[PDB]
Amino acid sequence: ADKELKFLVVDDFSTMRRIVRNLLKELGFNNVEEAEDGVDALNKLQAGGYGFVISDWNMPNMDGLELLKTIRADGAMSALPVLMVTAEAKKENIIAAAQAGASGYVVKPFTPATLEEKLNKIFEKLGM
Ligand SMILES: [Mg+2]
Repeated sequence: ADKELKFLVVDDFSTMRRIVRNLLKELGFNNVEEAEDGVDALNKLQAGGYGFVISDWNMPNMDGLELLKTIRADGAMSALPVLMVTAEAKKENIIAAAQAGASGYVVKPFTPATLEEKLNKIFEKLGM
């Protein structure tokens, strides 16, 4: 994928945002911004230019599933890739995420190799 691809990393835990941003740096993606919940995320996305979202599942104000649904219903962002991150895999959340249009779902903490693999599989099915 274009290494200038602009990511938005969404998590209420500033520490995890830092970690994910650094994992992306380790993969050659330097163009990354952060958001602290689903509402903040939408405010940042409105500026345009974003090509990928990585979002935590449980957040106050607007959670990850609601963010995903809002993204998917939007004209401009309808096809914006969204990778959902969760502290623990729950079969019901996986289904809900998939049927709501999630591009993928990963359990944290994850290694750089795992993130790379998730992103690459998403890039490959979307032709990025
Ligand atoms: Mg959280």
